[PDB]
Amino acid sequence: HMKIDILDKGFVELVDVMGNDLSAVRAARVSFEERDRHLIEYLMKHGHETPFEHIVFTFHVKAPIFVARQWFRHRIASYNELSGRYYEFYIPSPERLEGYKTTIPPERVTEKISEIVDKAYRTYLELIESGVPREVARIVLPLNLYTRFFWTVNARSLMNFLNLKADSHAQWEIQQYALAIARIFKEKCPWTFEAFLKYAYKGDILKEV
Amino acid sequence: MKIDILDKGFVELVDVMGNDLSAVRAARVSKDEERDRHLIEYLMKHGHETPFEHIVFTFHVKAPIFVARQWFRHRIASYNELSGRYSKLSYEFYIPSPERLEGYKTTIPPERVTEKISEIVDKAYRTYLELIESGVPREVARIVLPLNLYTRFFWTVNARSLMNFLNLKADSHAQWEIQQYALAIARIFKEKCPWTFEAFLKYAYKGDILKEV
Amino acid sequence: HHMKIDILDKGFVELVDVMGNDLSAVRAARVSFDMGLKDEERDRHLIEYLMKHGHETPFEHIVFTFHVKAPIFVARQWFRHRIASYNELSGRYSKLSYEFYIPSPERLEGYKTTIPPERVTEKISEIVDKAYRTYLELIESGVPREVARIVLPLNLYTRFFWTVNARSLMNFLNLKADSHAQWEIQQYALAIARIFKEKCPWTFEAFLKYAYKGDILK
Amino acid sequence: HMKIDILDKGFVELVDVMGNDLSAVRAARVSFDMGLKDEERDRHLIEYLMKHGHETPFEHIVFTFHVKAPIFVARQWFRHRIASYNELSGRYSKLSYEFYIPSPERLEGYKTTIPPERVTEKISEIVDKAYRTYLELIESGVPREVARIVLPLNLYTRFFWTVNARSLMNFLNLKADSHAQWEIQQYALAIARIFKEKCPWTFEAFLKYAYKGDILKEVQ
Ligand SMILES: Cc1cc2c(cc1C)N(C[C@H](O)[C@H](O)[C@H](O)COP(=O)(O)OP(=O)(O)OC[C@H]1O[C@@H](n3cnc4c(N)ncnc43)[C@H](O)[C@@H]1O)c1[nH]c(=O)[nH]c(=O)c1N2
Ligand SMILES: Cc1cc2c(cc1C)N(C[C@H](O)[C@H](O)[C@H](O)COP(=O)(O)OP(=O)(O)OC[C@H]1O[C@@H](n3cnc4c(N)ncnc43)[C@H](O)[C@@H]1O)c1[nH]c(=O)[nH]c(=O)c1N2
Ligand SMILES: Cc1cc2c(cc1C)N(C[C@H](O)[C@H](O)[C@H](O)COP(=O)(O)OP(=O)(O)OC[C@H]1O[C@@H](n3cnc4c(N)ncnc43)[C@H](O)[C@@H]1O)c1[nH]c(=O)[nH]c(=O)c1N2
Ligand SMILES: Cc1cc2c(cc1C)N(C[C@H](O)[C@H](O)[C@H](O)COP(=O)(O)OP(=O)(O)OC[C@H]1O[C@@H](n3cnc4c(N)ncnc43)[C@H](O)[C@@H]1O)c1[nH]c(=O)[nH]c(=O)c1N2
Ligand SMILES: O=c1ccn([C@H]2C[C@H](O)[C@@H](COP(=O)(O)O)O2)c(=O)[nH]1
Ligand SMILES: O=c1ccn([C@H]2C[C@H](O)[C@@H](COP(=O)(O)O)O2)c(=O)[nH]1
Ligand SMILES: O=c1ccn([C@H]2C[C@H](O)[C@@H](COP(=O)(O)O)O2)c(=O)[nH]1
Ligand SMILES: O=c1ccn([C@H]2C[C@H](O)[C@@H](COP(=O)(O)O)O2)c(=O)[nH]1
Repeated sequence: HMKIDILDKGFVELVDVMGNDLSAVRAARVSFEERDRHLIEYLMKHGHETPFEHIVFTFHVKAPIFVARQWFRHRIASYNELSGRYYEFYIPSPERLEGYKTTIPPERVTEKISEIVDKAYRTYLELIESGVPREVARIVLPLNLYTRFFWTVNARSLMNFLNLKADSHAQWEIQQYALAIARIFKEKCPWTFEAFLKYAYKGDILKEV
Repeated sequence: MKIDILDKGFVELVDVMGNDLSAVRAARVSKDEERDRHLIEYLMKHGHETPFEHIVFTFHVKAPIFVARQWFRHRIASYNELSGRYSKLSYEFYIPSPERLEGYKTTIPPERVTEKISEIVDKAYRTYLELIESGVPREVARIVLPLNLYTRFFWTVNARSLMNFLNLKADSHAQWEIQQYALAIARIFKEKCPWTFEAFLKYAYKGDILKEV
Repeated sequence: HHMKIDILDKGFVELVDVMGNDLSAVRAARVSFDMGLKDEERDRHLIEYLMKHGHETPFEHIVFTFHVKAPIFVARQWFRHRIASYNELSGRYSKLSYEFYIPSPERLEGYKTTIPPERVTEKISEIVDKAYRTYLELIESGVPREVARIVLPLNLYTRFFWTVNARSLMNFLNLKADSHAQWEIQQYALAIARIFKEKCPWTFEAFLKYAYKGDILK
Repeated sequence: HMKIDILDKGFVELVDVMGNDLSAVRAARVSFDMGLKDEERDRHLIEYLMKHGHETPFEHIVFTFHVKAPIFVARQWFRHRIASYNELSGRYSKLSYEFYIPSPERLEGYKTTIPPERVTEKISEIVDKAYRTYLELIESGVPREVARIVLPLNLYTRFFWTVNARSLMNFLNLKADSHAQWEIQQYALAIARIFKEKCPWTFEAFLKYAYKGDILKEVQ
């Protein structure tokens, strides 16, 4: 029952979850509450990370392909994505360029991106209408095309994701997705998430937001 | 759901995320029973196995170390095991019963084999306890303990990699001892994912024993 | 070790390094029985034996590094193979060259199309040209590259290194060297198989005969 | 082949290796649409990658080792899943009379109410007994896979290990560390020594910036 909107048309939604902070506690003890919290912080502070592999999430994510390509680099997880063989685009708002000294107003940049999207999309449609197969015609669509996928990932792998994506060195667009993931993660695994931030999280932005 | 295995072993279900429909939701990126089972068979038939990765199990398993070592070779999974260095170890060992060996032509009664194995276990254990009480640390004293010592672990595994495990272990070329664990894993799996299990047996299962049970 | 195969108009697969060979698998399998290498007949026989019974772990000790140039829509299909290592050209950090996969008119064989295949090719070029010049002007106005590149189409060429062991490479071939896979990636898979054949003749023959699931490699 | 003896009958032996320090430089440079530069430039990128946590470029360096080690050691080792293993089988082979017998020096450091050499002989006695029983079981037609269960955890096994440099570093972090059992520390020292020999720059940079363990910053 948890969806977060990201960018102009994207989202992250929680599809399912196995376990909670106690799943990592059982695993670390190999047995089927102030003590439990303490073991959580204890595991986290000593980098005993494998217990956290026994908490698992499945997300449904709508994201632009350029964001998805960074995301899918995370190999310790499962993905199923929408197929372009078998249509909406991320248009940055003007604010995206604030802090940059551009020769053309931020609003004009937005418009040019939006113009290319429009032109590429119409080329695609015309190709399809010509009888060009989809797998060929879609190649003209830009990297800001929205795709969707299911992402299944354990809490350990998700921490690693947060380390590298919830960080000002990461592209701002994916950091937004990472913040949504962290928020869901915090909801479901408050003890682990709190210990993670305190002892093991390597990025900067979840300390600031 | 807990199943006894061998003399002191068990496979116990701790948790599961999803069911056959999780694999359907994922293949479609989004319930109609006949259509959804059909998709299941279609995925399994054409080897499109990633959707089954979105079903996941956690088990708690108690097994002898010679069995755990065969098990732990399956890398696409998560493990937490008892140590070893940090616990005093229980007097628990797999001693095969005479039925394990009847069938084999042996020059001594099957029962005397049981007795011989028991005797050595008992001696190893005594040595261990002696070294323990003498101050030798556990991590050193336990090296005298035989491979039939029972250990316990938590095993977290998705339905795709579990199917791989069943391919390899639910099979008469695998050691009899681990076959028995696989039969219990197959039962829990069938109970939680009947459609995936049936489609697996029908289309992708490479072993021999699961279609006998 | 070095090989290079050109693919599509401007792509390639280049072999950068390799560890091991058919005998690497033979040795690793042999340790099971407390044995090492034997002789050519027996060792070749063993490779086939391993392949027939699906004993795939010994082939993990054969390892390749490729340097691949490919359009993003192909790279995206390729990078779904998780049991492997990648490093790729960055659109955030580098300024991208004008290189796009333009399909030739023949790519449309057996399709009845409304406009001549040549027009499709030229329509694809036009949109590409337009998207690219927009990217350049965004870059020139001080737009960061990571934003500017979002207007670039899926047929932009990217480059990457791919390190992959023989087992995982066989898994790749089963799925990509197959007529249900998109033609463009089938072409890269053919190049991959060709290099694999060259460096591991026995494994490769054995794979084709006993295990390979696709159709295009026959 | 680089082969280093460990414990009383143990060894770690380099079988093969793909790539070198410059393999990581090449992989990293592709991000900036670049290749190799020169000596002092490329060594500095190695340091830079390690200092900032860019680990993936080190995946393109790969090693194969042949390791002989006690089963209690292999069991800890094999927990490292991002690697490839093939091991001697007690199902398919008649096992050799080779067991790890700790030297008396393994025990000083600890107060014991029996002398360390007594500990050493108590271990041998149990090994001898178990091994003789094993042979007797085999001799009676007890199949190997069953007979071997009486053999103690200190039995030597052998395996091939193929592992990339990033995952080798993870291994050094965990096993070349005083918290790991002394026996496996010793293997991890040999591993480190071969690593260092093949990839001197990656290795120095790893010690300087990324290595979490304690012992490799003191054992040469
Ligand atoms: C013709 C055609 C058409 C499509 C697709 C492929 C092909 C060939 N795919 C891709 C497919 O779903 C899959 O993502 C890739 O083929 C990757 O294959 P593996 O997972 O086998 O390789 P990968 O290298 O990921 O795995 C290699 C082997 O490791 C194992 N493995 C690795 N990680 C694992 C894990 N976490 N759990 C369990 N086992 C694991 C598996 O046993 C696998 O055989 C797809 N995808 C999609 O999302 N949507 C689509 O519409 C399509 N369409
Ligand atoms: C001193 C000491 C003491 C102990 C243990 C280790 C050490 C060093 N361990 C072992 C520990 O729990 C762990 O299993 C091993 O260190 C394997 O380590 P990695 O998973 O980091 O390596 P591995 O090669 O398995 O993985 C390496 C890297 O890949 C990632 N990764 C790989 N597979 C993954 C997956 N499926 N999910 C998420 N991320 C994944 C991780 O990010 C990790 O950094 C243990 N174990 C135990 O069970 N009981 C015990 O009592 C002890 N005691
Ligand atoms: C800010 C920023 C900037 C960039 C990049 C990331 C970030 C955050 N990256 C991506 C990076 O190189 C990498 O692909 C992803 O971060 C995935 O990281 P992991 O391998 O940690 O996750 P993944 O989920 O793949 O693995 C998690 C853990 O498992 C282990 N592991 C898994 N598989 C392994 C294997 N085969 N070998 C060894 N260890 C393994 C690692 O120990 C890791 O800690 C990149 N990439 C790029 O190619 N070019 C670029 O220019 C950039 N730029
Ligand atoms: C009857 C019998 C007899 C034996 C053995 C097994 C069985 C069933 N084995 C074990 C066998 O070699 C192997 O270790 C296990 O079957 C684990 O198999 P997977 O690699 O499929 O599981 P795992 O979970 O390791 O892999 C799951 C899937 O992921 C893929 N994958 C994961 N990691 C990969 C990687 N790094 N590279 C490429 N692909 C990867 C594979 O495609 C695989 O299907 C063995 N072993 C041995 O050493 N000596 C022996 O003598 C024997 N004897
Ligand atoms: O042969 C294929 C075809 C698609 N995929 C993957 C790549 C993407 O993550 C999705 C959708 O790819 P598409 O090319 O749009 O059909 O599936 C693949 O891995 N291999
Ligand atoms: O049937 C087998 C035999 C061996 N293995 C693996 C487990 C160990 O790492 C080695 C040796 O196991 P063994 O039970 O000794 O045959 O190979 C296995 O997974 N399955
Ligand atoms: O120091 C250690 C101790 C245990 N492990 C792993 C190996 C086994 O699965 C368990 C228990 O090992 P033990 O040596 O019994 O403490 O944890 C490890 O990787 N490193
Ligand atoms: O910040 C980044 C940059 C690149 N990557 C990965 C994702 C792609 O495979 C390549 C190219 O990414 P790019 O967004 O073009 O910089 O590197 C990433 O994961 N995170």
